[PDB]
Formats: sequence, structure tokens, C-alpha cells
Amino acid sequence: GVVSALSLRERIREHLSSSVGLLFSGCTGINDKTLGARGGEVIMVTSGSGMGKSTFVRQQALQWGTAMGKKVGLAMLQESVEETAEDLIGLHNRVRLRQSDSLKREIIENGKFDQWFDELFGNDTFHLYDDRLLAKLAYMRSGLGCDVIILDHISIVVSASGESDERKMIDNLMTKLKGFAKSTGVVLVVICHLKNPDKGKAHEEGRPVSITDLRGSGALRQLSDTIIALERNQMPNLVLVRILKCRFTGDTGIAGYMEYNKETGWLEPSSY
Amino acid sequence: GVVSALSLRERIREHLSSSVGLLFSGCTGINDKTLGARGGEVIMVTSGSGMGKSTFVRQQALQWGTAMGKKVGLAMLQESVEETAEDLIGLHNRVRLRQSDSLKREIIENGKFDQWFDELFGNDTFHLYDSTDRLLAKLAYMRSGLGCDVIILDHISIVVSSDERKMIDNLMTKLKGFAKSTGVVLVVICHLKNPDKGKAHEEGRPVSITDLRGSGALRQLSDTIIALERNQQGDMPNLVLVRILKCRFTGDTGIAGYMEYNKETGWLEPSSYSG
Amino acid sequence: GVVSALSLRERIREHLSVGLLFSGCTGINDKTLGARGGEVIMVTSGSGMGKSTFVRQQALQWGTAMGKKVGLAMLVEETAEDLIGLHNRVRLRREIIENGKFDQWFDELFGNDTFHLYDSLLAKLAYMRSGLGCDVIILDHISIVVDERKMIDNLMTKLKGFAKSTGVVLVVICHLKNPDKGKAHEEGRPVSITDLRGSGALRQLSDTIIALERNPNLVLVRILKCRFTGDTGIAGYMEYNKETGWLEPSSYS
Amino acid sequence: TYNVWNFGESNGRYSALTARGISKETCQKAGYWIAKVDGVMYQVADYRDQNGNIVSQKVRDKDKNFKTTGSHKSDALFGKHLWNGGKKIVVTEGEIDMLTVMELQDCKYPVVSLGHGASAAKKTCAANYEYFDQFEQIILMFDMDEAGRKAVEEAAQVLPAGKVRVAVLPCKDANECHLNGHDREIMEQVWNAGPWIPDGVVSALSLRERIREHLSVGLLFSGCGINDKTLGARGGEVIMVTSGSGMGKSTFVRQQALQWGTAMGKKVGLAMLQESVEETAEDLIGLHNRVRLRQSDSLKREIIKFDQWFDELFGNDTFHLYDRLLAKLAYMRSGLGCDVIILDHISIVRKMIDNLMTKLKGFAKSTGVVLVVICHLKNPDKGKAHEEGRPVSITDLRGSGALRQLSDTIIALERNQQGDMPNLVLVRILKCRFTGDTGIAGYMEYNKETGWLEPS
Amino acid sequence: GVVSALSLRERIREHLSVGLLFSGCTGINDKTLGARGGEVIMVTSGSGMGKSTFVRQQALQWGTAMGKKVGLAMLQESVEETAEDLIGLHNRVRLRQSDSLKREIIENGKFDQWFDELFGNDTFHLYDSTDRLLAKLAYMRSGLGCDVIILDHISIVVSRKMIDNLMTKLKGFAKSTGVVLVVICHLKNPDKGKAHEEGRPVSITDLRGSGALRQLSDTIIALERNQQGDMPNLVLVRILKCRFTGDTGIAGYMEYNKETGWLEPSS
Ligand SMILES: Cc1cn([C@H]2C[C@H](O)[C@@H](COP(=O)(O)OP(=O)(O)OP(=O)(O)O)O2)c(=O)[nH]c1=O
Ligand SMILES: Cc1cn([C@H]2C[C@H](O)[C@@H](COP(=O)(O)OP(=O)(O)OP(=O)(O)O)O2)c(=O)[nH]c1=O
Ligand SMILES: Cc1cn([C@H]2C[C@H](O)[C@@H](COP(=O)(O)OP(=O)(O)OP(=O)(O)O)O2)c(=O)[nH]c1=O
Ligand SMILES: Cc1cn([C@H]2C[C@H](O)[C@@H](COP(=O)(O)OP(=O)(O)OP(=O)(O)O)O2)c(=O)[nH]c1=O
Ligand SMILES: [Mg+2]
Ligand SMILES: [Mg+2]
Ligand SMILES: [Mg+2]
Ligand SMILES: [Mg+2]
Repeated sequence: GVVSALSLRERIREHLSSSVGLLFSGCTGINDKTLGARGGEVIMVTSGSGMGKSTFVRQQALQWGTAMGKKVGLAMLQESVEETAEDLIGLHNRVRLRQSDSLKREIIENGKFDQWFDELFGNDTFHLYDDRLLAKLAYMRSGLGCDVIILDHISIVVSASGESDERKMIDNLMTKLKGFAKSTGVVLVVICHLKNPDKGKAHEEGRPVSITDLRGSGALRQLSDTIIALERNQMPNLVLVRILKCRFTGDTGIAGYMEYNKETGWLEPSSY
Repeated sequence: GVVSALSLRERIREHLSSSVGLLFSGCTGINDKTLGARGGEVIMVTSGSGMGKSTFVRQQALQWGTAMGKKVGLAMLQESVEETAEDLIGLHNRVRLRQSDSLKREIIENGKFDQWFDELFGNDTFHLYDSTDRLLAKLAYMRSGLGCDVIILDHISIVVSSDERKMIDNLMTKLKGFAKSTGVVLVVICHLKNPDKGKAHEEGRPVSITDLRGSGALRQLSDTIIALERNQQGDMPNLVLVRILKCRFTGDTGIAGYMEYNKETGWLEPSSYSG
Repeated sequence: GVVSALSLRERIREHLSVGLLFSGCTGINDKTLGARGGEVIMVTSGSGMGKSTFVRQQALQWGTAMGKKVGLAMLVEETAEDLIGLHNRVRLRREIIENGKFDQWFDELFGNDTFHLYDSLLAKLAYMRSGLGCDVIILDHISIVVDERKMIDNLMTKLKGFAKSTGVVLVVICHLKNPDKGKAHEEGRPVSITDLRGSGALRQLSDTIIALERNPNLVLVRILKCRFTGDTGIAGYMEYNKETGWLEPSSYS
Repeated sequence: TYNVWNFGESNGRYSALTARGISKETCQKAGYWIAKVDGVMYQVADYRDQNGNIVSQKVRDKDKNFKTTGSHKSDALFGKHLWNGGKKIVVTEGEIDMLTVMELQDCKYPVVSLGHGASAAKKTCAANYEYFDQFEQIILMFDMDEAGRKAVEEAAQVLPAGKVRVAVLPCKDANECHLNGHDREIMEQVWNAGPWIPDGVVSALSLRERIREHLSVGLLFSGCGINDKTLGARGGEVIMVTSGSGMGKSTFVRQQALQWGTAMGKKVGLAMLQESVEETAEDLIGLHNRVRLRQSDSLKREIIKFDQWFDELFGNDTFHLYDRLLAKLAYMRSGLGCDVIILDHISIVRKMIDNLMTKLKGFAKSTGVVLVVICHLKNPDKGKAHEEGRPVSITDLRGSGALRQLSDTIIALERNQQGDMPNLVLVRILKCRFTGDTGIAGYMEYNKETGWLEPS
Repeated sequence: GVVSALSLRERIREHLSVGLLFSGCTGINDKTLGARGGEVIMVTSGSGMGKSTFVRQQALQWGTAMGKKVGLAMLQESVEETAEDLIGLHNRVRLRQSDSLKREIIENGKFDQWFDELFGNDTFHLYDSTDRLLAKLAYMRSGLGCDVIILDHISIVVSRKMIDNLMTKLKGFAKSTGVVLVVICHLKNPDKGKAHEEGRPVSITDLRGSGALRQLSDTIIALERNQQGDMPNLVLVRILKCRFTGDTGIAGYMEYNKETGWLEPSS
């Protein structure tokens, strides 16, 4: 039932003995402000429509799954497992494998595909996926032992189910997912979208995004710990990062600037 | 089921050499920054009211049917079966079959009407539709039971006609799930909403991405977005502009290239207009 | 419902083996080629600026000249008195009840029983089309029939579905919205395609958009949308008669 | 109930019908016979499918009971197996009518019948659309009742169009006209009938004399316009007065009740449920003598000449006040001879409102009395309220929606209550079955000193 | 069950024979005259505008200087986080947001010296996460004798009538037991104009769920600050309703003092 504050010395001693860390990549001001992703938090990544909300998260997954040895689970629902495991092969070798038939035919010919495959998927650090979703996430946490779970494109788990009221279903899914992340203590990266503005320019042409532009409900900004927003204009490759809310620390605002390399596919830091 | 990282050795190897893009016709500036169309691709086509969506999609269907041998299925709800059959037969013979009563009277009295009919539909690639939930079942029967590769849906606002936003979101989700794990190009024709200030879309206004009417869930589940424009009150009423608004595979947006519509043959050809 | 390509061996030949011209201004047939089966013709004008006269003249010229049954859902005896006063070239709006020539005017119009009226919705129109056997159906004042955006879109969807696979010419009269800057519609402002009030689905399901404009009595007919040919602009000029009610075609520059 | 009754196990015998008027040949051709089981003679009719197999029995006794032998299908017609085409069929309501038509036509025309009647005609006529394609004309022969007219009206949607005609009869059905010797008038109704014309489709040929009738009143209304548009009140009409709370429904209907008892001289039966009986009489006394009574303390005790003002307007037996309710209103119609019945509030009286409105409609159809019923409006979900000048639509009817499907005219009032002046009402006619025209009727002012709604 | 007014002298004499002050700005104690027994207090702000920080400072000032029994209910988070936050806030050192200092005091041996300074008594009590919440609050009120009960999040209690029934039940509990009760709720999504995070003045309409959240509570305190502005730490405190005093409006101003963590007043 209730817990007295006097018989709590051992738990407070063992809690701060350990976690903290798990830095980001691509930019410096994100780790300056947000100080990385933590266990139990829910980090929400927002962009426009086709503005680079899936390249950034897969680049972060490639950084976290290789350079730190953390077991990473990916619930990709936009594309199948044949494409989201193909881009990680090309991005590690600094090429664009899916967008060139010549390199595909060359790595079929010379036998370099096995050398690119065993150099990445040697350790069990990537677990993919193709009420029937949260049980699979609980199985990934318990039976498999993942440390970073990426939930992609939340707009097709609240619209693909038949409900008379959408907003209450979004609120119930969000509080159940937050309870799962708080109970198991796993790092969770959730991707959502934005809604239509009323006047002025569009989000795909350089609109300064606010916090109330989250599409679907009003509890997406009330049960999340870090809100990262990506903005660019279509220089058609100068993307900037805005930290809209952080529960842990206080400083919010413009983190920095990044640029997208068109020949390799990375997010390099820029100066401006 | 949850898959692992070691069982993906053979399936990625098979998928790597399975995938082949289908080229576009009419303009060469589109293929330079879209790279065609593959399995699990949704191509949204939009313009103003009466700007030439149906003509462009019908030309694309004809060039994918009579040249590359791809099995094409249509779901024309804007018209019926005989009208679009006459449109295809007239368009392949470089004439306008509906706009000439004398030509319709002539080609039936000289016995050559079987010459035009047996050269297109004799290779039985085309499969038409004779006009929610049963529409998806009929499209699934058209895909699995017949083996088509391109499926065209025209004027989606009939299908969504309580609350339109949840219906069009569930419809777009069902069509994206139907395109996923099946391997079929899905072309969807939609329209635009009313403008707020200034000139209209039928007089030559540049369109944004937030003008697709009905909801905002149309540009969030589409893989390629193509917009056509022309001016019917200016000097050149047959000079169109093609604008790629969103490309999730390549990432190049903007003006592809101008084209010119022929009033006598029904075709529209690649022009050489400069801005 | 799935129909293959080899099943249309003789249905296309049956479909090849239909035009209904417009009276008054002869320029309108020069660019839209009349009408055909499954043709929705949206006719609009200003606030009482030649709004219910042109459609009535086209109904009268289609009824007694080509033998086409014309069903008017005008929104009963008033339109009959107006047609009798219009065909005999008099300004109705006393003598004919005395000398007995009212029966002579009645026996020459409705004696070939083509016309049908509506008593002051879609099942009645389906009975009028299938049971009675008409070809032209006219609806006026669709703002009276119809949140004023979901109803009008479903109404246009049901009317387009009724006109499909039936072979009927459906003429629909609508209104225009109020202007904001410059000059009004009653002074001779050139109309745009986005002036149809109520929704934006009116020009996405119609097959012909005809607009009428006037100020002293010279009217202007403008084609705004044609899905058969694609020619827009001014189709001609007509002049209204203040003594007979018959607006006549002119040759104004 | 048990099994299909064989004639060997039930002593079947084919005989005639003397008391009904059917010989033995018609029942022999159809299959109608009589069994002797359980002592009492049981009459029985046979049903056959399209092939001709025995599929159903209909067992009736001398006391008009029903006994279906098993699974009764919906596509089984009495007289269907014998005919498989033709150019003219005659659809009856019962089974003895089909035998009567076969007797009076010498077994020539293809004549069928229904197996359910006027209660389930829609179920047996909707699923039988594929059988009616091989026919050229259909002649409907229903009863001269209310249920027969309801069946022939609701059977207009499931039958093919342009082929079905409806005939009329002076009897209940064809059998009493067969018994009363009207064998020369039924053949003219079979050969000649009338088209449908359902409720909105008026052909131009049928205006030979209606335009001349247009080129040629009832109980009038007080205050401007209304009687010029709806042509007054008639017998059997159900007048509805709908407005917002505080818009003056009771004052308007009380002024209409006063001018129908002092000028027309008709017996008016009041029924006030919103207030007591000691207040509406004082309000009528104050309304007649041009001086407001219930809103002045000194004049209520100054006149107490009270008996003079009492018997000036209550000197006759004109008005009848009131302090389950349908028996009261039936006594007010019959036992008192009243012409006007006013019901002030209906919500204090889903399934309750519909049954009450059907019962009041049947009462007003049987008696033929002027009936005024007052109800309220809904609550609008967006915009201004009905009290600041929003026009009342026909959709906003408080309770079950069917208050407009069983009425005859609807009068609404609008005035700006919190505005520049509250004493200028707008009268709107929403629906008139006879005249047809709707819209704004006129404008009245209240004249706060007196209480009369004089026109302006 | 009715009680006449004449035989009520003894119950009026024993009833009337200021209250718990707030901390921070001095205007909030001057305007609504502090908290009283039996009240229901609402604290409103935008998303991440300092709801838990202000009420945690209030619990620290009411649990140490006054010595009253304070019962926290952190349904939003765990108990180790709020325990470490209280230990850091009492010692004026930002503890949870510093990595090089959490491992410093665990080896020095002065961690228990900071622990027994505020948890030496049996004062604080914590909740560990539909109808069991009211039974646990009744247990905290009876079996422990708590004076101020703080409820951190009302929206996750909701799995319109379920909010009205819950608020009537909480008002009946706080009226029968006579306990001071603070309940935290959120604001709704606006439709036109700026957001609440960029310095929009909060109206009394903006309350999620239903509209009876402003009808049963006794006082409403809103906090506003400009997040994307010239300074992000100057907050404004707005009193929206007070049944006892009546005066509402802008109370005062507080700055955050980023290094320490105390909402100290400004001018
Ligand atoms: C980040 C970025 C991407 N791109 C291009 C390359 C990418 O392949 C393409 C989109 O890749 P994605 O990362 O898949 O785009 P998305 O996730 O935002 O799409 P959606 O919102 O529909 O889910 O955009 C740029 O051109 N400039 C950029 O700065
Ligand atoms: C392509 C093109 C067509 N046309 C003409 C010829 C076509 O027969 C006519 C209409 O072509 P459609 O393609 O049928 O018009 P639409 O589909 O855009 O209209 P809706 O929204 O109602 O479905 O337009 C031009 O005038 N200029 C052009 O550039
Ligand atoms: C119509 C009208 C009424 N009045 C007065 C007459 C009445 O004394 C008072 C209210 O009118 P009433 O007729 O008494 O209202 P009501 O009882 O019919 O309403 P409901 O049954 O729905 O509750 O207002 C005016 O002063 N000016 C006016 O224009
Ligand atoms: C009050 C205040 C807090 N902060 C920062 C520093 C604190 O560590 C951080 C804590 O935020 P919280 O107080 O936990 O935010 P919240 O409770 O209002 O919102 P929610 O629980 O719904 O997410 O806020 C400021 O930067 N400036 C301020 O004025
Ligand atoms: Mg994506
Ligand atoms: Mg089209
Ligand atoms: Mg009243
Ligand atoms: Mg909080």
C-alpha cells in the first residue's frame, strides 16, 4: 500500500549508485541541453511531412547500436523489414544502397555483401518487427532484453483501429505506454506528426513550429519528457533542431544546425 | 512475430535482386528526380478542377499497358466502362473519338473497328471496373486473382461520401496497408480545396502541399505527390507545369518540366518552354 | 463487378449507335456540343439577374420541338400559368377566361403530354425517370433543399450517382456568393469559377458550368468548365425583350 | 403443425362454398379443401413452389384461427404455381378473394394472391421482385379500409414502376360485391384502373380544370396575413404552435380562444395544464375589457360591478375549462359539442410521444374537431438562441422527431427579447398541407398596456 | 434530520473557537489569506511550466518549518526521484541534475547526514503506484493523521461523468475529514492565438475534461511564463477565484534562480 519515508534509505542509496548517459549524435547542443536520453523517459521526435523524421532516428539507432553495444529494438511500421534493414547496410558503409542499382549488382557480384553483413549483425544488437503490439514490446523488453525501443509513426496505431472516439483512445494508449516505460525502465523514442495550420506558410516551407501543433490529442505534450522538433525549408539542406520542452532540465530553444550529405546520407554538424 | 538479426540473411539477399522501377511518359523531367515507381508505392495526383488529371493518368495507363506489358487495373468511378474504353481506343489511334460524330459513323461502316479493338485488348492486359469495405475486397481480387501490377483509383471523394476526417484517414490507412506487403503500384487521384485570398487555382496559382482537401492525412501516407497546373484564361491554355511536392525515396522537390497539350490528337507532348 | 477487356466486344458497338442542342444563343453549341447521357449542367447568375428565365426557355424549346419529356422540380399551377403565358408571347405577371381560348392554349401545349411537374426526394425522381420515362430533369433552388457543407456534398454525390448509368440530362440551378471588394455582381463584374457558394464540391462533380451576367438589358453567357471539350470563355450575347419576355439572340461586338 | 396433412390421413374431400360464393371447380383448380380431424371440420389451403411441390398448408377453423404446418417461406404465393407468365395479373389481399376472382373470370386470367395480408405485405412483395419481371401489368385489389390504403401506399416502393395500376371497390373486398350482385362493376375495375401518382408527381395533362380552379375559408385568425396564406383553420386539422420559452404561446392561443367564443359563437373547450383554473378566467376577463387585470393590485379590489363583467362574457355556456385525458377530450367533443380543443403542454403528458400523437391523430380523424397542440423546441448547439431572433427550422421539434409527420400546420413566433424593442413579433408558417406555401406571414406588436396583439 | 436555528448556539460557540501560509511571493498570502482546512486547491499551468516544482517547494516549506504531517501522492513519477529532489532542494544543491556530485556524497559518508535532517521525524509519507485511490487517501487521513494531501496528476486517474463524480467524492472527503487538499490539473488546447507556453494569460475556461473543476474547488492558482522570450524564468502568479476573500488577479512575480532551485520573489 503506502510507503513510509523513513524505511527508504536503502532504495535511495542503491538508486543513485548507478542510470544516466546515453548521448545523442549529429549535433552538440542537444547533448548540451537535454543531456542525453534516460531510462524511463519518452522522447518524442516531430517533423513536417517528409522532412527527415525517419533518417535522423535510424542514424541515432546506428550510433547507439554499434558504438555502445546496446541492444536496440525497432518497431518500424512505415516500411517492411526488408527496407529498414537494407538502409543500415548502406549507411554504415557511407553509401546509398537502396537508391542505386549499380552498387546493388556490384555487391551481388563480388561477394562483398557477406562482409558487409557480418560486420554489423554479428552481435545481437538489432531486433526488428513487422494490444497485439504492446505484448510484443513487453516481450522485447523481458525475453530479448532491449535497451532502446523505437516506436515509429504513431498515426497508424490510432487510426488503424476502429474506435468511435479517437482522442480517448490516444490518451489511453499514451498513458499505458508511459506506464510501461516507467515500470520497465527502458528508453523509448516515439515518432508522431503535425497538424494543418490555419493561415500563413506551411511547415514544409519554413514555419516556426509551436508546441500546440501536435496532431491527434493534447496529451502528447503532457506525458512526454523531451520534445525534439526538426525544421528545414525546400538552402534546401539546412535543418535546425528545436527543443520544445524538457522536464529534467530547464533550458529550451534552438539547439544548433545540421546538414544532410546527399552522397552518403549522414547528418553532419554545420556552423551557419 | 518478432524477427531476429540472423534470419535476415537470405530474405535481404532475395529482395536485393527481386524493385524495378516503372518509367513515366509525357515528360522526362519527372524520371530524373522520382526514379519511377516500385512495389509498395502510393502516387497521389492532384490539380485544380478540370486541369487534366484524368488525361495524364489515362496516358500513363496506356503507355504502361501497350508498351511494357504490365497488367493494368482501373477503378474509374468518375465515368463508366464504355466511355473509358472509347477513350483508350481513340487515344491509341491518335484521334479524339468522343468529339467527332463523323469519325464514329465512318469507322463502324468500313469494318476497321475490329482492327482498332483487337490490337489493344487482344493481349488482355487491361481490366476495368463496373460501378468502403467491398471496394478493398474487389481490389484484392483484382490483384491476387488476376495478377495486375498497377492499380488506379480516380476521384477518392466518392468513397468517403458522419465525419469525413476519420473516414478518409481509415481509408488511406487501409490503402497503405494494401500497398504494403503486396508489391503493387497504387495511383490515387484527388482534388484541392478552395483558396482563401487572391486568384484561384484554375487561373494559374502555384499550389502548396497543404491544399489537398479532406484532411491532412493524405500527404502523411503518400509516397509521391504530383501536382499539375495550367492557366485557362491566359495566353497559352495548353501549357502545363508539373511540380513534385513530396518524394520520400529520393528527396528532390520542385518543378519537373513543362509539357504541351495537343487539341487535335488528344496526346500531350514534352515541350521546350523556358521560365 | 470486375469486367475484363474481352467482354466489351459488342457493348462498345451498341454505345456508338446523342446530342441535345441549346436554343437562344447559337454560340454555346460551338464549344460544348450540347449535352449527352450523364450530363450535369450547373447554371448560375446573380441575385435575380436572368436566373430562372433561360432554363425555362430551354425547357420549352426542348419540350415542344424535339419531343423530349422535361420534368421540372421547381421550388404547381404557377409554373404552368407561366409556361402558358410564355409560349403565347404575353406578359402574364382575365380576358382568356371569357372567350374560351384558354382551352385552345391548353390543347396545343400539353396535348402531346411530354411535360411533367413536381408537387410541393430522390425516390420520386427515380420514379419520374424510370416509370414515366423522361430524359431531361431540371432542379431549381438547391439552397432551399440544404452544417451546410456535408449535406450539399452528399447531395451532389447522390445526384451524380443518379445521373450515372441512367442516361439523363440533369440541369441544376444554384446561387453565387456575395462579393467583398470592388464592384458587385449586379453591376457587371466578371464571375470566377470559385464564386459558387455553399461548398467547393459543386465544380468537382458538374460537367458544364454556365454563368449569366447583366447590368441595361444585354446579357453575357460565359462557359466556365467543360469536361467534354475544354473551351471556356464568352459564348455570345443575348438581348431581353421587355414586352414579350422572350430574350433573343443578338450580335453585339 | 406436425406434418403436411395428407388427404388420406385426414379424410380430404373437395366441395363447394355455399355461404361464401365459391363453387367446387375453383377450389379443385386451386387446392382448397376441408379435412375431418379432431371432430371439428378444418378448412385448409395448399401452397406450392415454382416447381409444383407441396410445401405449406394453411389451416383455419370455424372460429378464424391460424395454424401453419411448419416453416412458412416468404416467396410462397397462393396461386403462384399454376401461372408462369402473362400480360395482366390481379393481386388480392386474401385467399377467398382470389377464388372469387377465378370464379368471376372463368379461370382465364393469371390471378395470384398474398400469403400474409396487409400486415406483412412488404416482406412478401420485396423478396418477390424477380417473379414480377415476366409480367406486363399488375392490378392491385386491396380492401376499402385504412390498412388496405396503408398497404397500397407502402407497396409503392417494392413493385416495378410504370406497370402497376390500382382499382377501387365499394364493398370491403371482392367477396361482398360478389354476394351483393356487383358482378358488372368488378370487371370494369379489373380492365380499367388508375395509375399510382405517389404524392408528388403531377402530370401536365391533369391540369385541364385545376388551373381554371386556380383562376377562379374556415376559422379565421386574429392579428394581421396568416389567414391570407394558410386559408384559416379547417375541421380535422392539428395546429401546432412552437416557440421559445417566454415568446408568448399562451397569450397568442388565449387571444385565439377569446375571438372564437365571442364572435363566431362556437363552443370552445379549454385545457390549461401550465396553470390553475382561477387564473385563466381572470386573464380572459382582463383581455376582453381592454384593461390588464392580473398585474394591478388596486384594480383587483376596486371593482369588487364584477358580476356584470362576468356575465357579459361568461353569460352563455360557451367556454368549458378543465382542471386518461383522451376520455376527457372525447366527452368535450361528444357530450358538450365543442368545436375547438386546446392542449397547452404535451411534454408533461420516445415511445410515449409517438403513441400519444397517433392516438390524437386518430381522435381528430374520427371526430373532426379543430385541435391546437402546443409544444416546445430543442436546444441549439451553435449560434444564438431562439429568443434573440433566430428563425425556427422544422427539424427542431422537442421529442422523438415525429411531431411534424402527423401534424397539418405549424406556426412559429420570433422576437428579440434582449434587444432594442421586445414588442414586435414575426410569424412564420413552417408547413401547410392544403395551401403549401410557407414563410413570413406578418408583423404584430404586443401593446403592453392592453394585451391585444394588434397588427402593424 | 433537519436542525432548527435556535438550538444551535453550542455548535456555533465551539466552531469559532488565518491558516497555512504559502511560500514564494508575499502577495499570495496577502490576497487569499493562505490555505484553510477543508478547501480544495487547484494549481494550473501549461505543459512543463513548473507545476510539480512549486507544489514541491510548498510541501518542503510545510513539512519542515511548520512540522505538519504532509502526504504526497506522486502518481506521475516514482518515489526515489521526488525523494532525491527533496533532499537536494533542502540542501540548496541541485542534486538530480549533476553527475559529478551524486557519486561524491555517497563515498564521503555525509549522505545519511543529509538524509536524517528532513526524514528524521515520521513526517513525510509517499504513495506508490480506480477506487483504491480514495481508500488509500482515507488510510493516509485516518491511520497517519496527515494535514496536507497533495495529488500530482488528476488526468491519469481518468481511465465526463467520471470527473464530476470523482470531484464530488474528493470534495466530500475533504469536507468530512477536514484535511487540506491540493490537486494538480492541466490546461486545454486553445484554438486561436498564441499558446500558453509563450505567455498567454490563462482564463478560467481552460480546464481539461469537464467544466465542474472550477465549480467545486475553493481557489485556483495559475502560473504563466514566457518560454521563448527574453527571460524564461520570470513567472506570474494569478489568483482566479477565492470564496473567502474575493479579490482576484495578478498576485506577484517569482524568479527561478537556476543554480539553487528556489522560487524566490522579485520586483
Ligand atoms: C533530412 C533530409 C532529408 N532529405 C531527403 C532524403 C531522404 O531520403 C528523404 C526522406 O527520407 P525520410 O527520412 O524517410 O523522410 P520522413 O521520415 O520525414 O517521411 P514521412 O514524414 O512521410 O514519414 O528526404 C533532404 O533532402 N534534406 C534533408 O535535410
Ligand atoms: C491536359 C489538358 C486537357 N484539356 C481539356 C481536354 C480534356 O478533354 C478536358 C478535361 O480533361 P480531364 O482530364 O477529364 O479533366 P479533370 O479530370 O481534371 O476534371 P475533373 O476534376 O472534373 O475530374 O480538358 C485542356 O484544355 N488543356 C490541357 O492541358
Ligand atoms: C409575446 C409577448 C408576450 N409578453 C408577455 C405576455 C406574458 O405575460 C409574458 C410571457 O408570455 P407567455 O404567453 O405567458 O409565455 P408561455 O407561458 O406561453 O411560455 P412557456 O409555456 O413555454 O413557458 O410576456 C410581452 O410582454 N410582449 C410580447 O410581445
Ligand atoms: C518553474 C520553472 C521550472 N523550470 C524547469 C526547471 C525544472 O527542473 C523543470 C521541472 O519541470 P516541472 O516542474 O516538472 O514541469 P510541470 O510539472 O509543470 O509539467 P509536467 O509534469 O506535466 O511535465 O522545469 C524552468 O526552467 N523555469 C521555471 O521557471
Ligand atoms: Mg518516415
Ligand atoms: Mg477527372
Ligand atoms: Mg405557456
Ligand atoms: Mg509534474
